[PDB]
Amino acid sequence: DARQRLKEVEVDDNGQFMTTDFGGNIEEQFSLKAGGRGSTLLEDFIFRQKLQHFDHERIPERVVHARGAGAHGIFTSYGDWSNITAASFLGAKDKQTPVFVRFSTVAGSRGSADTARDVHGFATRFYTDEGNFDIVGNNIPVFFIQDAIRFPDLIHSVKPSPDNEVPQAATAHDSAWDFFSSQPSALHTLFWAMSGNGIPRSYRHMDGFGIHTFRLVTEDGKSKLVKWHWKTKQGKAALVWEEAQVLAGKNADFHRQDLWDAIESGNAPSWELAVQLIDEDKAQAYGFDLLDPTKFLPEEFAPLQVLGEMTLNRNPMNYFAETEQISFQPGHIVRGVDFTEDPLLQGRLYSYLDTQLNRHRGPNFEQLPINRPVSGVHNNHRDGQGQAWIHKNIHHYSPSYLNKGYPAQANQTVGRGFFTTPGRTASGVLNRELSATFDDHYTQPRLFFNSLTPVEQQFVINAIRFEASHVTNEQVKKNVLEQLNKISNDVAKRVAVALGLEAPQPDPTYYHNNVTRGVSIFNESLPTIATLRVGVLSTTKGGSLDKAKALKEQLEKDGLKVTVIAEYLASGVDQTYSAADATAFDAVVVAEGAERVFSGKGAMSPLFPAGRPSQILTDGYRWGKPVAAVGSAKKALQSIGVEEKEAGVYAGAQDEVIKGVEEGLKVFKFLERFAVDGDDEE
Amino acid sequence: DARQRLKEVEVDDNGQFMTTDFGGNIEEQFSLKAGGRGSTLLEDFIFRQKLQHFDHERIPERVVHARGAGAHGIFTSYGDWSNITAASFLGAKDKQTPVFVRFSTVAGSRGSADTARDVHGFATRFYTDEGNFDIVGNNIPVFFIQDAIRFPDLIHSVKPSPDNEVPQAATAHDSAWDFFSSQPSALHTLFWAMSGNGIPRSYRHMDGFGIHTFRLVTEDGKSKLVKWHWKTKQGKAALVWEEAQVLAGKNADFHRQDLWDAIESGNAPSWELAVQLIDEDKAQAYGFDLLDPTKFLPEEFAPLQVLGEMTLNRNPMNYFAETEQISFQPGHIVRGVDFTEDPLLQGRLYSYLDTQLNRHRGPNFEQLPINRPVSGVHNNHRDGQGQAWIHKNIHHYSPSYLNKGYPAQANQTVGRGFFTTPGRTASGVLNRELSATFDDHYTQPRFFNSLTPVEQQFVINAIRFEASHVTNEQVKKNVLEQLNKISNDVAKRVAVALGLEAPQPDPTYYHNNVTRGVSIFNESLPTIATLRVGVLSTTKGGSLDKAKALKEQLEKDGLKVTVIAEYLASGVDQTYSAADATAFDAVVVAEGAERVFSGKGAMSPLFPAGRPSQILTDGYRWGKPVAAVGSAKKALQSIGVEEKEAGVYAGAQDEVIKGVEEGLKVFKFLERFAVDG
Amino acid sequence: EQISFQPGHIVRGVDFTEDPLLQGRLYSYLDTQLNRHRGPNFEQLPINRPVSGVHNNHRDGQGQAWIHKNIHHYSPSYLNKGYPAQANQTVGRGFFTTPGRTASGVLNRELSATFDDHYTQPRLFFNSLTPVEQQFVINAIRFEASHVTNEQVKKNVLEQLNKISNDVAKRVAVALGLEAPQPDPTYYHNNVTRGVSIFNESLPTIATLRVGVLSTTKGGSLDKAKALKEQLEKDGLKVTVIAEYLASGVDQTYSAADATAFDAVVVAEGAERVFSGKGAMSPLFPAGRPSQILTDGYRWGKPVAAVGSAKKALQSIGVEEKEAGVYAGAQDEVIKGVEEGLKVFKFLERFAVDGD
Ligand code: HEM
Ligand code: HEM
Ligand SMILES: [O]
Ligand SMILES: [O]
Repeated sequence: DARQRLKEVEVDDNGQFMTTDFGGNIEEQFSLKAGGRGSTLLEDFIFRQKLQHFDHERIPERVVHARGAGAHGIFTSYGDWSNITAASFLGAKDKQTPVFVRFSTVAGSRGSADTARDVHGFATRFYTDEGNFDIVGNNIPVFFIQDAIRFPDLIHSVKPSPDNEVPQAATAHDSAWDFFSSQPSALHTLFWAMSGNGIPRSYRHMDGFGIHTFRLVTEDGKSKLVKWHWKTKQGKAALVWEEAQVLAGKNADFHRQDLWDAIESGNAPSWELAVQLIDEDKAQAYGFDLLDPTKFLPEEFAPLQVLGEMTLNRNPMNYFAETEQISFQPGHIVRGVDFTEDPLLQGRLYSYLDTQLNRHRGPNFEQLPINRPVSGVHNNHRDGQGQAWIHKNIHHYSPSYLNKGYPAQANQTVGRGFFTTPGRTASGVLNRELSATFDDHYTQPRLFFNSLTPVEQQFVINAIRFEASHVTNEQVKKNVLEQLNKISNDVAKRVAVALGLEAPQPDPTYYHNNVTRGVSIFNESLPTIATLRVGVLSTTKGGSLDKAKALKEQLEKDGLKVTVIAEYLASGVDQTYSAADATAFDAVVVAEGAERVFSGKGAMSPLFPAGRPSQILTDGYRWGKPVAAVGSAKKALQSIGVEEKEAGVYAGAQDEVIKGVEEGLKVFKFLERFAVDGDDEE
Repeated sequence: DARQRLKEVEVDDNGQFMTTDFGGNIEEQFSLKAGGRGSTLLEDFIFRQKLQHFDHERIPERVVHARGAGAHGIFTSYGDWSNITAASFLGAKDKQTPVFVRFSTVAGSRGSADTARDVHGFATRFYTDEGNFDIVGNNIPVFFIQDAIRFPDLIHSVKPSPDNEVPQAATAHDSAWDFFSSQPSALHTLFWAMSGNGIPRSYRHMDGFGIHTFRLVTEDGKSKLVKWHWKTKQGKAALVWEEAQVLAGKNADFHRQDLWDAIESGNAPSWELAVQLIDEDKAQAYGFDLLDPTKFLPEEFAPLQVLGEMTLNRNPMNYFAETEQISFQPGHIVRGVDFTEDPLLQGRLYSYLDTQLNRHRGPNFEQLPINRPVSGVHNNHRDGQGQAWIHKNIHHYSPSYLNKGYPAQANQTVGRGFFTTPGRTASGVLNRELSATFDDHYTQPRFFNSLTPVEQQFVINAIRFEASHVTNEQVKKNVLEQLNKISNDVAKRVAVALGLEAPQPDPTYYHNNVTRGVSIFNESLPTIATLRVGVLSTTKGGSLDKAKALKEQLEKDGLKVTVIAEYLASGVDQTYSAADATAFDAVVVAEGAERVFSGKGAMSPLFPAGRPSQILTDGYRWGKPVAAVGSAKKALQSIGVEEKEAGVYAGAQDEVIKGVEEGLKVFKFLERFAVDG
Repeated sequence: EQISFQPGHIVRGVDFTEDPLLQGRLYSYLDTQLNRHRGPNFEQLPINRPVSGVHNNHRDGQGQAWIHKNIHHYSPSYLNKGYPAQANQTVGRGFFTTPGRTASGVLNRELSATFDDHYTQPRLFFNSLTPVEQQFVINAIRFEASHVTNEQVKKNVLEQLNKISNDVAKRVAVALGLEAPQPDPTYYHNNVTRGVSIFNESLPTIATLRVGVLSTTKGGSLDKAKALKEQLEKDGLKVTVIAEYLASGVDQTYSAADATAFDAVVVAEGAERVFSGKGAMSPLFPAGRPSQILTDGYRWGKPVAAVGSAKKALQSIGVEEKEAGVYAGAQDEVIKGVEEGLKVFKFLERFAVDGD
């Protein structure tokens, strides 16, 4: 149990009487009043201590990544990696370290939709025996900007306009695209956010990236440059934008429920921890500066080397005390790892320490149960708001004769202390510049786009088309066009069509045809269909429900989560048509006999909105999901104009439908149903 | 200008050089580094002062009503109401007072959807010349509970489950309906939230209520029990649930953008301030206790009397500094008004003062510009976090010989001070009880009688939707037993969706009484100004030119028209990819645009498959006025809709416009929604 | 520093009264913790936690240190099975307001007329003190009011003091150079009550009381001071031997010593050398410091003593062994006297009284 250390602070209220926060049993359902219908007394200490705690429940949301969810788990190392790092948690085969991971979006506030289009956070804490080590990552390997001092500008431009606070959780407005086109470094991450990475199917279907080049350091002090990767064992998978939008309204907790259900049902998700390793003397040897956070390292140049695997198997007990209160920091570093001169990472180190003082209203936030290490804290820090400990050492200073030198200094050779990479040097003038090696803002965006499938490329273009069409200012849109044209003339011309702007002329300085692996989502089927959702649309009339039950039981044998849907909650029905939507499922199957609710009287009922079963089937097909119908229910396929032998469409008896649906869930999205530019011309 | 007093804190950065927050021109786009590719220096004071302010931007959200928006305006008194109130802002005909209003939901956090189903906040501050007076109200005249000590229990049960923080901005889960059925006083507000009041069309289409009985007190101390009412001059209007769900994802800012656009375009919304006035001897005269906030006073027993009008005509300059930071309080009371022994109002007075300490992390929040009164502050308060003034009176205590007695005491006789109603008394033992007069929780919900038949189905279908999400079978059964105490028919129709058997009739509280003013769909809209028409066109053929002429004549009646086509050609406001029917009050197909509902024109890569047909289908099924000009009838036929239907218009441009504008007064065509049976 | 006291921290079996001062305290101690502790969870601090267990539906707040198991954090509720459950007078040992307390009358912003006597009990308190104890009060008032620059405030104070006692006002008026006001006898009375005097009762024990022994590193004084100390410590006294420097057996130097630190001062024999002449002029302490300590100790009413030839030190400051609280002779004589004097603690014979 990864939460084992947290059980000492867990409070069980069952079987007990109500109390105040300072003890004493009470009743707290009536205010103390001066007379039968009199005014409430100031001396009602019970009322005041109850309402004051309610009044003070909220803490500030995170300044970025305010919307997200998390879970506990275990990380297991696959070997003794002392040959590359002194990091304790990687020092032996099958060594296990408790983790907590929080996934998130970036721009939206606390109550915004999971399926907004956005970069996604992927923050992992290792509770190692030599301190907490945090990898505060994203599901995209490059970031918008090259210097941390520009972070407020980026975030202000993509967060709501400061006059009306419109729009929520979205880059589709003037200020954001004004910034993307005025700061061309941002276009690489923008392309990633405009792809499937911006609308993933779940937290469990994302890769993770530390983005920055870090350093692994051995006991003798030798170092190597390193990139952190998390590779999902569930496979990468993404939605389509028109589906993500409906899902934002139908279930804004789609992603956090996904992770919770997967863990509750015993299908804990896993990611493998992998690294790219680079010699120090090759930091600038691959066509870009490895200090540049707007660049990723093509796997053709440095392949991923798996070090271990992380499994998230325990949900939190109290979301606020654990998920909301946890405080990640890239400054949470340990012996065996070091920073680099990445100007974006450099400022992060200051920013995450500082912002905790705003979120937690004091300096003792590492004493919170979810932030505490398991390795012990011994120093001369004292006092501060909410000090939860009572220190014994009264000589709280160093050096000291009176405390005998304890707590004692630890460094590279004594006490396994942290040490900066010994060979690191500084050379040159103090400057407020960026290295000229950071100047190329277009080559890698072109590289990313080249490496996507044709329909995947169309998704990127259609996302940009959707986003840029919200920009009111004409010049901003033309500025966007000029910047896009430096990535690819074809992308600019296809985006320009939606904008009503003239197709720009080629500017080939950065054009190229190179491609790289690992970057696509839709060119690979899932390695497993466990936890994937199947909506079975049935009816309470006739014998349809009995068949849906058998259809459900066999589908569950393969590890799928099946929801039987009908007019009302008859025996065996999991959900009503009124409460059902196609966004909640990865495949839709119409049970035999349920074709009655797709036409005629059966489709017009007071118990669900008009056309709901037809709409669920239409949404699922148009959003590329595997859809099916058993036996006579093929008439439902007919009523929305879907043909039986289309790709990802399955009609027949129960068993062939079951096999066809499960095969289609591996494909996940059938991209034959999405038009590409040039298809419609006569 | 209602924002006139805020002018002296506005800061213009145009034409200026970047500075730190302590002065000095700077550059702040490059960190100071030791060498060309070096680490950033701690001595970079520019970097840290910029990032420190960014790192500390967020303050805690409101514990409830976290999601909302507001605007400035003016209240105008219609008369000299000194015969009923000593309140100065009501003391003269045509006397104008600046106001700020915040509308909101209740349950959702700050980034939740406007069109979630919820009770809605309607908070108004009068910046009167005798102090700030706030009417912190809802768009529903009754509240869930009868004693403020139960507010954490109510809010904990409605807000997300504390284990996983699911669901956001929704009562449709186990704990809420567990609470609704375990605490039956909640059923009245529950019914209101399950009606059109839970999913309003906009803030400007809501009524508002102070809920509590207050007291108006004249200069000589005579008092009247009073109910505050805001009556919208735009008319009440609501969505349908299946449309509000889609709108929650397509535009989470639907309501705050609507308010912003109405004001910016010069269509300032208005509400009339009206009161119900009854003597003290009527507190228990109408079959319920007026100190009970779960009951409202039927207008048949005390009609509305209008006192003035408020109009919101100026948007904020900085959302955070004005809308986010404003701190409403029911304790914000002035001379001429007093509280009552309402046990729910009683505890609010403590809570709103106390909670400001959490949201603003200091005692000086009334010094913030949007919280400041216009009438002057003179007392012996000193210091505190962020003290923004410098006090001259060094003898900051009373009584005192040294300050000559200033600042001096004010009361009923001298200085127009506040005074509690002189006639109020206390009698009885100290008790942690409620009056037995609070016992009836079912008569007034049996509100349901006063809705139109389809309006009633909406309530049933909302309860059917929400209760179906409840996983515990016994909670569902407990819910049905409580609904059966209000109406056996309601229990039976809800039990159907739950696959349960409704209990046998429990006629204790049954009755067939009705009351006016609580329905929404029984009344056409008085104005269609600011209402929005989506015109579906296509870049091919001569459709665009006709859609522009159609737009031109529709704007002449004050409507907001959006022309939709495959891309942003000349005259196109929005692409099909970016468009959705939730954004419009009416959908009209321009002549020629039938080409994008079938054939090749419907399969362009520029928008998702079937998007034009989806838009017209959405608008019809959600009850909107829908229409098509000339050859565009084909689009109506392609989705099975016919000319002879209510709220569907076909023919020439002149005929379509006349029909659409009249259907927009109807607003929702309820013949398209099936009723049980 | 962190502990947070509240009069509202009340338990079953105790209840409040309608004291208008107490009533407002209950509000202000809860509220002020939000300022001092910047959050609502200050009762979770180790020094503030009860030992009896906390079970309620409070959640979240800054610095929330626990992880609650009950996901149904509300009442009433079927899903939590009614737990945590309500407790009242008859079930659960719950708190309950006194059943018989009643409210009656108009809501008012007033005080009861029964509160209107501000002078009788101040008079009663002053009556029940010893004569020199009364003089300490008068000399405190004379010191305090002489700092008031405003003439009218000084007369306002006298006008109010004259309501308590005309003699008190007269004696204070002297120090202020103001006229003796004429009697205002409305609240004058001669009643006394027990238990309010400090100086009318000797101390029940002298354990922990402090004795400073003034000695010198020259001669054999330190040897005798060590013997004097060992016997005084037998009675539970804390003894500090003082000399020019920290020789063996010295607890404190004259430079660091002051009479304020001790309850009795006794000069060890031979130490009279540091009270006049060369022994009083040394770079190791401020000039006259041993004589200042003895002078201070005497003038502040302490038991002071000298052993043997050290009585010259008492003569050097004009103090004679005849006096109460002054002891001389050999060691055992001085020990028994000083220990007797410590029970009296302060010798009020050394403080002049108005017209004595
Ligand atoms: C490669 C670049 C970056 C990555 C991968 C990244 C990732 C993340 C993630 C995952 C979180 C959420 C942690 C959680 O779930 O609690 C977060 C929060 C945050 N980030 Fe970043 N971020 C990056 C850039 C930056 C920069 C450049 C700054 C400032 C200079 C910054 C400042 C912050 C702050 C202040 C928070 C809030 C932390 C808290 O309130 O506890 N980030 N970031
Ligand atoms: C008839 C009953 C009630 C009405 C009409 C009402 C209305 C409102 C409204 C409109 C707001 C939003 C103010 C804004 O826009 O900033 C609000 C917030 C709030 N309410 Fe209520 N509410 C009621 C019941 C209660 C009760 C019983 C309590 C506690 C005992 C309570 C505590 C609060 C708090 C703490 C806030 C946050 C205020 C702030 O952070 O500035 N409410 N309420
Ligand atoms: O971030
Ligand atoms: O509220």
